[PDB]
Amino acid sequence: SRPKVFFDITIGGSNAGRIVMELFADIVPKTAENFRCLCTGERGMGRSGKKLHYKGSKFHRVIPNFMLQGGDFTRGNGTGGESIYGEKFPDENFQEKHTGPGVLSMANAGPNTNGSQFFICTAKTEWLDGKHVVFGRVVEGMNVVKAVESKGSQSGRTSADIVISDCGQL
Ligand SMILES: [Cl-]
Repeated sequence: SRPKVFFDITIGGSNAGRIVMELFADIVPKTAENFRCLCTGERGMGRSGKKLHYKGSKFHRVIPNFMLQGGDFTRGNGTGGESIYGEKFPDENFQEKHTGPGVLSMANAGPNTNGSQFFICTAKTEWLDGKHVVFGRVVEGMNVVKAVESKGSQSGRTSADIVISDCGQL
């Protein structure tokens, strides 16, 4: 009874595969619900007047041996995004930790500023523990994550556009 959601990814417009994620609704239900709803689009419109939906959004930064950073569906550059609760929402808890590749964690701009931006880790990032809320994990498609990672760079700039071409709940 953890929900599962997915991204179908394109690289330069072409399918790269599917990433399937399990969400820790048992541990961080409010955070999991935000992410689940951003996958389905079911809540409609955000504060921005744009759809609360990851579909069509790009990864703004992809950093080899660190993580993929995405979820800015209003600007695609790491300065936008919003949650189903409004512009920001509180840090629910820090129970789950950044233990390795496949960890799903919320990006933020300090305490209690969760929106829609998220991280998919490609390494163990323990220094983020207690600062970023971990709310799930990749359960299928780490090879897709690796393919995306290879289009990244140290600055995070991608050599081809990395887009969530479709998403939803399974
Ligand atoms: Cl905590």
